Amino acid sequence: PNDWKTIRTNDFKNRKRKNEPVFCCEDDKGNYYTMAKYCETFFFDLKEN
RNA sequence: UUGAUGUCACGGAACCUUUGUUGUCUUCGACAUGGGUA
Repeated sequence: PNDWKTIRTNDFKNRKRKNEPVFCCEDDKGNYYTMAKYCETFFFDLKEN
């Protein structure tokens, strides 16, 4: 995909437990892309003291 | 812009002295990546 925001989960590394999502993909050349990230980080409770 | 019976100024070489020098093998292997799980 051209947009990183449009990348969605396509598979699971451990299909038994429905965990560890993986987005398998391929490009024009002989390259295979495996992603093991599906959650970002949310910062909260900012401290000014 | 001179002064007058007296100007060798063609009477005088910008001349003389200082090294772009010194130092460097066109060489070559370990990663890259950030979480995910609970």
